[PDB]
Amino acid sequence: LHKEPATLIKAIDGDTQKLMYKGQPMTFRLLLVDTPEFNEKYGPEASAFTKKMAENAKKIEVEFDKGQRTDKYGRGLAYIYADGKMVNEALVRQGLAKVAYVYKGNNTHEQLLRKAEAQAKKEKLNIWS
Ligand SMILES: Cc1cn([C@H]2C[C@H](OP(=O)(O)O)[C@@H](COP(=O)(O)O)O2)c(=O)[nH]c1=O
Ligand SMILES: [Ca+2]
Repeated sequence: LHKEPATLIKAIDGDTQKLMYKGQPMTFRLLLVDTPEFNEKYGPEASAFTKKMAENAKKIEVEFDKGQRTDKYGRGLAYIYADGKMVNEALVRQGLAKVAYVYKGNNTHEQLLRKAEAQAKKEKLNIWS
């Protein structure tokens, strides 16, 4: 997989954000994770965590997997990096997302993320508290 450049247009919630990619505005949905909706427990905390990570970053990058690059809603499906650190992994490591939506063909980072989930659950963080 390869990282490609993007810039933040605006935060949306824990697992979606509006980025500019190849010069066009797109909503991205983070691969392999599911944050709570803003109206659910830890939804606000997730939204804040992703908003902070993306807004503080000097460099945002998007990395597509081997499979579908857009979902049925027209959202881009990617791993997103904020100064080289993966947002998807970070959310999971903090107990603010669960590994979820693991579809064959787009699951390159599955075991990285499951290792993070195990550590979050071991620490009883957030969702696992
Ligand atoms: C993460 C992800 C979600 N989806 C679709 C599946 C779910 O469909 P349904 O809308 O029919 O439930 C929805 C969940 O996204 P959200 O968690 O953002 O709601 O997004 C994909 O198709 N591919 C993906 O990789
Ligand atoms: Ca969600």
